Formats: sequence, structure tokens, C-alpha cells
Amino acid sequence: RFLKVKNWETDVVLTDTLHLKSTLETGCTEHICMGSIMLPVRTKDQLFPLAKEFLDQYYSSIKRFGSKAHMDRLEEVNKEIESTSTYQLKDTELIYGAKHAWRNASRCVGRIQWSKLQVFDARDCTTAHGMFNYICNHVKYATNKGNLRSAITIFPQRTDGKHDFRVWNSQLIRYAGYKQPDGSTLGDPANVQFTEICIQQGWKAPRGRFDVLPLLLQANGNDPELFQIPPELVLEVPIRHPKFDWFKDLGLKWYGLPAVSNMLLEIGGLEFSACPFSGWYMGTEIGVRDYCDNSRYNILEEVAKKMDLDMRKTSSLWKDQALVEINIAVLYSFQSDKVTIVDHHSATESFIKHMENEYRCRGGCPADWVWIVPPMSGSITPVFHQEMLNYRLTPSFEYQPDPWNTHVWKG
Amino acid sequence: RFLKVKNWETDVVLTDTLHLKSTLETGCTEHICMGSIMLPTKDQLFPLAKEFLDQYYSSIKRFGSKAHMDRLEEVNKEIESTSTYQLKDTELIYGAKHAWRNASRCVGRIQWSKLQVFDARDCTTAHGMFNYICNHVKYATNKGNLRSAITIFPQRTDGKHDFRVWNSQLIRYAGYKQPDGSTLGDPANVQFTEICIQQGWKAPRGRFDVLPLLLQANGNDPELFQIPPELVLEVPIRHPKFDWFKDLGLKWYGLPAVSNMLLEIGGLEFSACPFSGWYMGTEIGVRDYCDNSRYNILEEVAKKMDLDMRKTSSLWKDQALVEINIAVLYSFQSDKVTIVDHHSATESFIKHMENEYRCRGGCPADWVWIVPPMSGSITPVFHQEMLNYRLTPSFEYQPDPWNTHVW
Ligand code: HEM
Ligand code: HEM
Ligand SMILES: c1cncc(CCCNCCc2ccnc(-n3ccnc3)n2)c1
Ligand SMILES: c1cncc(CCCNCCc2ccnc(-n3ccnc3)n2)c1
Ligand SMILES: C[C@H](O)[C@H](O)[C@H]1CNc2nc(N)[nH]c(=O)c2N1
Ligand SMILES: C[C@H](O)[C@H](O)[C@H]1CNc2nc(N)[nH]c(=O)c2N1
Ligand SMILES: [Zn+2]
Repeated sequence: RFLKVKNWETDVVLTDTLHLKSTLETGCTEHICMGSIMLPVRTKDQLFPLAKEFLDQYYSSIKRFGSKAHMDRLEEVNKEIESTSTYQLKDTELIYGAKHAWRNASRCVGRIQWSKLQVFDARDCTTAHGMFNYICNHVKYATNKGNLRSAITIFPQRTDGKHDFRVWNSQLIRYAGYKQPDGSTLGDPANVQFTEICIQQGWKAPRGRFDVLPLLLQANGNDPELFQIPPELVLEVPIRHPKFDWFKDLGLKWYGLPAVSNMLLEIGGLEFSACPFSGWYMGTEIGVRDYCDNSRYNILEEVAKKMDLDMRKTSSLWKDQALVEINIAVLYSFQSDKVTIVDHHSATESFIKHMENEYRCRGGCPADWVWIVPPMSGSITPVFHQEMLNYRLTPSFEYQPDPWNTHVWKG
Repeated sequence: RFLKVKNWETDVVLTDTLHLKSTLETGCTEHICMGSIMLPTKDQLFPLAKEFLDQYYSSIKRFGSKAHMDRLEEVNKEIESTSTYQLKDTELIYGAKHAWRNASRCVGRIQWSKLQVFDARDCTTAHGMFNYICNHVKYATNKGNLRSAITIFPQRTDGKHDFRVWNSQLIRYAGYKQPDGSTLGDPANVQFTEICIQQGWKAPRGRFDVLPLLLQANGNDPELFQIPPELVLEVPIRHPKFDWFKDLGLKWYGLPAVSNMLLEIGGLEFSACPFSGWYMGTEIGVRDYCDNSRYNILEEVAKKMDLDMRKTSSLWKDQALVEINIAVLYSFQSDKVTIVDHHSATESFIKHMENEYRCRGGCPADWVWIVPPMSGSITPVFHQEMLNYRLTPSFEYQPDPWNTHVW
């Protein structure tokens, strides 16, 4: 079966054969589409086919499919599975695996960079302090004084599901959120529940608007422990505007390193529940969602007042007007401080090219339109006009429950 | 099987049961989602009629009544006899209002029950069609106080006698390809503008020429008619800040009227069913004006605002886009022509969703189309999970007439 997708701005039509290799399910059926839905222990029984499928891919990519090296490896893994009920990836397979999980992440607009990924192997890690050290080295490496480099650190895989390694933070670097008695919120409202856990676990919160959260790290299924990332490793950027000099007085800043720490990496049926990764920001992640979402810092009003916009009628488009200036401020500040950042035009144009390339060389590129299209100025970026097919390939990054809902506390 | 939708801005959860009535197919599978793809006999007929009549009678609280049973019989008899059947006016109105109600891509459905339905099933000729459309235009425009309407021409018989309006909208500007290589007017209409000429139109080769109507009746060859100018309400576009804006020469029309869709009610097919509402500002300002394959005016407006167009990172496209849309809304409001902004419209849709979940058990919605083409995440619908599925009665796409017409 072949499937065609069309760009309605250019008439470019592409054909997808890659989707045939999709094993996992979408959430959709023939009768219902769940394309806008946010969220729609393993036996030796099912593991070897998963291993084999992965190893077949890997050996295909290195042009050694069917080789003695390939056959010996399948044999080796098989034996290790029945002998030990799991198996260990080689370094080469781990690296390939991580790169491909990124490559397959249909919700990531940054995938043109997929092949340049620094993979840190932390599978020898045994304790939380061990985890802290690895994470520090990641932040410092990835930050690179503002010249950001993509990186992932991979802690040991799941065994019985009772010995999981987990980073409890959703991102390595994030600001604290504090619910006040008057019901208002100080800092980032998205982080209120997690900030509370930290305080309870002993964190002394400065109780400000931009407090870098501590790391809460769980190793080997034990209770998580707290660590403060050395401030000198946390690159931040004060936000100012190129024309509005009152903008700096809003007291806004953000961190330079966007690093996701709550996902699960699946490779060959192995489950890596602690696999923090980082790239660099598309400006709208900060300027639109982080600053302007009603349920985040929500600075649209304050910025609008200061701009002297007509805020009496929505049809003045005061919100839209302020939104643009804020996103200009973000891009300006980051570029001025020589911290890597990409605007949503540059990023989406690059993704289209990436995508077209992926159709030629690979037969497809799974992509989630709902997430690929930027949260402002959608139709004046080329991805809006691009039909996309969403499906799930492995290796992949998956969601997993927040560990505070699942953890069995030792005490 | 009982699905939940979450709003991630408000944490509100609604439960969807209505999807368990969906009959038609989505294009998606369990292996692959096609949510962003634009276009994914007597024995056939009676169950279709039955499903419809059942819901119609259920809606009027006479489910399983004698009237219900009788009608069911009567229609069954007619189909068995004539191979087709005819709707009672009451059914027709219901069907059309419900086609709208079920239109998953339409943000304006809170209005769904206030739809003027014009029964034009007695129409026989293209002139007759022209008369009905002018009447529709005048009624719906209403000197700028727009009112929703649909006019419904006779249903398909044997597909040889289809009524079709060839235009995609009752009111659109012409598009001409130049020796220059560039395009004058509306590029989306370049081809249609051609078939107008090839069939007889005397194009004034302007930038904003209201296209003629190309009406096909009873499967016959289609004919041209010029809508009376005084019935086409237009709005000159000015900005409440930039005096230079007027000098761009921009205007748009007030009446947004889709004419190329197929209305399906109880198995019957209405291939000519033009309908109209009123514009959401972004349809004109973002899409019509700023799409590359449309009027593509961003570069010009940017130059006029004197922005640094050297780097994409200055967000000059974004800055211009907002101003343009401010202008669009300003102009319509100034001339008292109904228009709604993306904020109010989406706010209203969220409300309509809450009502539809509460009074009907769901509301099919296509997030890809409901979220506006600008400022997406600062409208509430961005943060709203939506389930998409096809209920009937429905509006469906259908092939462009020139690719099907037996000349
Ligand atoms: C290098 C620059 C990168 C850019 C500009 C970029 C861009 C983005 C953006 C804008 C999102 C949407 C985030 C959201 O709205 O929640 C995203 C999501 C995602 N990215 Fe990237 N990305 C980059 C690097 C990476 C890397 C290095 C990885 C993994 C190795 C990755 C994997 C993912 C995944 C798995 C998601 C989905 C996360 C979720 O579902 O919550 N990206 N990316
Ligand atoms: C009265 C106020 C109305 C508003 C504000 C409104 C809004 C919209 C918008 C913004 C779209 C997207 C169109 C596009 O991007 O191409 C749309 C599409 C649509 N609307 Fe409405 N609409 C209104 C009235 C109506 C009426 C009266 C009907 C039918 C009786 C209707 C049925 C539809 C359908 C079927 C579509 C999808 C058209 C397509 O797929 O090309 N709408 N509407
Ligand atoms: C559900 C509901 N409401 C909100 C959410 C947030 C999803 C988080 N997506 C990841 C966002 C993020 C942050 C930092 N970096 C990156 N990142 C890094 C590389 N690629 C993406 N992504 C989920
Ligand atoms: C599929 C594939 N390639 C291109 C298209 C264009 C879709 C046009 N949709 C209708 C746009 C429109 C115009 C005027 N009025 C209205 N309208 C009126 C009431 N509701 C919507 N919609 C569809
Ligand atoms: C309900 C809807 O799917 C949800 O708000 C999505 C929409 N698109 C998104 N797109 C990105 N990039 N990130 C997001 O968090 C979301 N949220
Ligand atoms: C490929 C994609 O489906 C296409 O660009 C869609 C996106 N969303 C849309 N949304 C609306 N309201 N109207 C459109 O024409 C489109 N086009
Ligand atoms: Zn789908």
C-alpha cells in the first residue's frame, strides 16, 4: 500500500511507504479520529521478536543485513534472553537506538538535526548521586556556553519494574511554582505540584518568581533524592525588547537549555525510564506557551497595558499584538546573548525540507500536524499547508506515568 | 467506547457518547492517523431514510408514534415504487440544520439552529437558479446585518440530471494569469476564471472583479449570470492607524457563501445547496490575503510598515499579519458588516461544545480546522481536545463539475 500527502501551497505530492513498518496503534479507528487527543515488566515471550525487529533494522542500516555478524548477534541476544530474561544493547546499538527514537518522534519539529545527537551512556550508574553527576555533565556539555549541542543521557533499563531509574522533574531545568493562600500563584503554575513535592522532600524554596527547581532523582527503584544543579551550570537569559525599553522592567528571564526528562525510551523492547534529552528552543515554546498560556506565566495583560493597547474589545487584536512583541523580545534577547534559539519560520521551513528528504531516503516521515504547527502565526509557516501522516515507529519516546503516582515508598 | 475529552487550560473533562452513532469513515486506522489530510440503490436507500426519520421523530418526541410508523411506511412504499423519495419541508429544514450542526470543520455552529432554509426543489432552469441565488444573497446580506441561510435545489436522481453551482463560493474575485508570469487577482480562481471566459464571460481583467455565476440545472450545460452589483456588499480595507493602508487598494466582500458542497439527508443527495453565514476575520486577513498561493500581500505591507525583512527572526511577517487582521475587522465594523474575530468565535465554539456535550452527548470537531490560522494557542480551542467523526445529515465534498460534466 502507498499513501500520498499533499502540500496545498506548492502542490508537491509525496508518497509514504514507511507507514507499513508501523506496529504500534494510533488511538484512531475507521470511525473516530483522536488526532487532537494529548494522551490516547515484560515477558521473554514478546521480547525476542522485539529484539529481532530492532536488530534487523540496525543491521540493515549498517548494510550488514544477513551477515555472520548479524546472525551471531541475534543468536547471542536470544540466548541472553532465555538465560537472563532480558538483554544488553551494545554501545553501537544504543546510539543508533536513541538517534532513531528522535528521528521517529512525530511531535518534534527539530528532527532535521536527528543524526547529530551526543549520546551519553549512563548504564553503569547505580545511585542518585551517580545520577546527579551524569546530569551535571550533560547540562554543561549541552549548554556549551550558549552554543547548544543536542544530547541524551541514558540510565539503566527497566528490569522487573520495581527497580526503575527515574528523573522526577519533567524537565532538567524548570522554575518553581507556589500556590499562595489568596489562591494566586507565584512563579510557574505548571510546576506547583512538583514544587510542593520538593519542599516536602526537604527543599528550601527561596519563594521567588524564577527559582530553578532542584533535581529529584530516583535510582534503582529507591526513594528519590534532592540535588541542586550548580548555578554556574544554569545558563539564563534576561528578556528585553529591541525597541521597548520598558520590557526589561517586567523582570522576565528564561533558561537556555530545553531538556525533557520525563519520557521513556524504547529500543528493541528494552525500556529506558530515565533518559533525559536536550536540544535548543524554538522561540515560541517560551514566548507563546511558557509566557502567554493562560495557565502559565500569562504576561499578555501586563505587556498589553504597557504597550497602551486598546484592551476594551478583543477585536482590537491586542492579545495578538502583545504576543508578537513578546516573541520578538525572546528571540532578540537569546540572539544578543549568543544563546542558540530558532524562530518558528526558520524551524518549520527546515522541517519541510527534512520531511521531503525523509520521504526520498526513507519512504516517509511520521509527523503530528497538531504539534508540528507553531502556536502562533500558523498559516504563514509552510507546515500549516503540509499534509502529514501520523504513525508510530520504534525505537520511540513514550509517555509514562509521573513517578509520584506509581512509586512504592521505602521510607 | 465512552470517550473523554479534556481541556488542558481549564482541566474540564467532557464525555463523548454521540460518536457511537457515527456511520461514515474517517480515513484513519489504528495504525495511521489522517487527521491533517484535506480530502481523506433501493436497498441502500431505505435504511438511510429510516435512520434519518428515526432521529427526526426522536427529536420531536414522537419516537415510535403512529405518525412516525406511518411516515416510515409511506417512505418505504415510495422508495419501493419510485426508487427515491421526497422530504417533507419539516424534514428538509431539520436535515439542513443538522447537516450544519454536524459540520466538524465549522467553528460557527453555535448558531446552527438559527438557519433560514430556502426550498428551491421546484426549480427547473439555470435562470430559475439565478433568481433563487439572488434572493438568497439579498436575504442573507441584509444590508450588512448578515443572516445565515441555505438554498436547496432539487435532489440527485440518476446523476445525469444534477443541479450544480460551478463556483466554489457565490461571491469570489477573478484570477488571471499574465504574460508576466505573475498572477492578477485571486490565484485560487485562475482556472475558474478561465472556464468563465471559455463559456462566454467578458472578463474586465481587474484585480477584484466579482466572478459571474455559472449555474447548471437538471444536468444541462451551465450558464453565466452576473449578480446584481447592488446585491454584492463589499468593504474597502482601511487600517485605523496607517493612512497608507488604503493605498494598497484592498477590498473584500461581506457574504461568505459556500456553493460547491453536497448536502446528504436521509440518503438523498443535494448537489446544489449554497449556504452562507458571516466571516471570521482570519478567513480574509490571514488566509485570503496572506497565503502564498492567494493574494500574498505580506511582503508589500511589510515594506509599507518599513520593517526589517532581512531576517525571519524579526517576526516581521507576524507583525504585519496582525495589523492586516486588525484592519480587516476594523473595516467591516466601520461599515457595519457582520464579522467575528477569532477570539470571540472560538470562545463561542467552546461554549457550544459544552452545550452539545450536555444536551446531545458530544460534538464532532476537527481540531486542525477549528483552531484559527493565527494566534492559535491564545484562543481557547487550542487547549481543547476534540473528537472527530462523521454524523449524518452532512455536508460533503464533491468533484469539481468540469471534471464530471457530460457536455
Ligand atoms: C535540537 C533542537 C530541537 C528543537 C528545535 C526541537 C523542537 C521541538 C518542539 C518545538 C517540540 C514541541 C514541545 C512541546 O510543545 O511540548 C518538541 C517535542 C519533542 N522533541 Fe524536540 N526539538 C529539538 C531536539 C530534540 C531532541 C535532541 C530530541 C530527542 C533526542 C527531541 C525529541 C522530542 C520529542 C520526543 C518531543 C515530544 C515531547 C512530548 O510529547 O511531550 N527533540 N521538539
Ligand atoms: C454564521 C456564522 C458562521 C461562521 C462564523 C462560520 C465559520 C466557519 C469557518 C471559519 C470555517 C473554515 C472555512 C475554511 O477555513 O475554509 C467554516 C467552514 C465550514 N462551515 Fe461555517 N461558519 C458559519 C456559518 C455556517 C453555515 C450557515 C453553514 C451551513 C449551513 C456552515 C457550514 C460549514 C461547513 C460545512 C464548513 C467546512 C467547509 C469546507 O470543508 O470547505 N457554516 N465555517
Ligand atoms: C500535557 C499537558 N500540558 C502540557 C504538557 C507539556 C508537554 C511537554 N512537552 C515537552 C516540552 C519541552 C520542554 C523543553 N524541551 C523540550 N524539547 C527539547 C527537545 N525537544 C523538545 N520540550 C503536557
Ligand atoms: C479542500 C481542499 N482544498 C481547498 C479547499 C478550500 C476550502 C474552502 N472552505 C470554505 C471556505 C469558505 C468560504 C466562504 N464561506 C465559508 N463559510 C461560510 C460559512 N461557513 C464557511 N467558507 C477545500
Ligand atoms: C488538545 C491539544 O491537542 C493540545 O492543546 C495540544 C495542541 N498542540 C500542541 N502543540 C505543541 N507543540 N505542544 C502542545 O502542548 C500542544 N498541545
Ligand atoms: C494540510 C492541512 O490540513 C491544511 O493546510 C488545512 C489546515 N487547517 C485548515 N483549517 C481551516 N480552517 N481551513 C483550511 O483550509 C485548513 N487547511
Ligand atoms: Zn486520526
